[PDB]
Amino acid sequence: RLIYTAGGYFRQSLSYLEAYNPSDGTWLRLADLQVPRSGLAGCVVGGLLYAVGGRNNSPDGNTDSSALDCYNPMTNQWSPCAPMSVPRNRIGVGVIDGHIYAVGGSHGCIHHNSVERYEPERDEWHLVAPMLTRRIGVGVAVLNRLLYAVGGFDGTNRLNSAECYYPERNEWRMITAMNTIRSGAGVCVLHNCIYAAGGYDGQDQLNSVERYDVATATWTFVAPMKHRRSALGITVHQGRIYVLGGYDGHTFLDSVECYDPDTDTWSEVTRMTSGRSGVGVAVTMEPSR
Repeated sequence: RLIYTAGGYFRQSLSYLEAYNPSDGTWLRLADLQVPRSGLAGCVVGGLLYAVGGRNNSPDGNTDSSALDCYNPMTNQWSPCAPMSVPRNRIGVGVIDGHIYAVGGSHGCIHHNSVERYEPERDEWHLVAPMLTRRIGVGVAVLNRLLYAVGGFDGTNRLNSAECYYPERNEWRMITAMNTIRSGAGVCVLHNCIYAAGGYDGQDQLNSVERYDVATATWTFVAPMKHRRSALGITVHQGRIYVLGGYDGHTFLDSVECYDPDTDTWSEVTRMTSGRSGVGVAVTMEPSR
C-alpha cells in the first residue's frame, strides 16, 4: 500500500497524482487528474481511489467542482463518475458501508450545510439530512460507522464545534466541541479516536493536534506537529498518521510529517516533489508495474 496525494494548489490548482512509499521513500508520478483541482478530498472504496469536489483555479478561470473521479491503480487510469448535486470546494468526505459521504464545502459564496451520499454500485448520489452547521474546510472522519464533521468555516465564523451523523436515523447531533477553532484542519481516525491536526483559527495557522475519545466524549491535546499548517492532507498508514503539505501563512509546504501514537511524537519523513496545499489524500494498493 501507498499514500496517494491528488490535486492541490500552488499558484494554481494542480493535476498531480503522486504516491509515496514509506518504506523505500519514493514518490511515484501517476496519471494526472483530468481537471486540475484544489480543495478536493480523497477516499478509497474497494481498492479504487476517489477524488471528490474541489475547485479548478486556472490562469483562465476559477470554477468550483461537483466532480467525482475514480482512479484504478491496476490500470493507472482515471474515469469520471456521476457528479454531486452541487459543487463543493474545500469539501470533507467519509466512507461508511462502502458509500461516500460528501460534506459541506462552498460553491461561490454559498456555504453548504448539505450532505450527500454516493453509492458506487449504482453510480448514484442522493441527498441526506443537512448538517446543523454550514461548514467549509470541514474535517470528516468515520468511527463506529458514525460520520463526524469537525470545525470548518460557516462564511462568517471559523468553528471548533463538531457534529455526528447517524445514518440509521438520518440525523445530525452536536458533540463536544474541540479545544481549538480549526478550519482546514486534517481530520482522521486512528485506533479508536478522531484526530484533528493543524488548521486555521482566523489568526494563525496551527500546529496543535487534539484527539476525540468517544468513550469519554472529550478532546485531549497530543504532541503538536513540527510545522503549523492549514489545508493539509492527512491519512493513516500502518498505524501512524501522515500529514502532507498545507499552508503556513507564507509558504505552500512540501513537508510530510508522521505521528507515532505509541511515542506521541511527530517526525518529518519526506518532502513532496513540490509544496502544495488543499490536496486529497488516501491509501491504497500500489499500482501495476
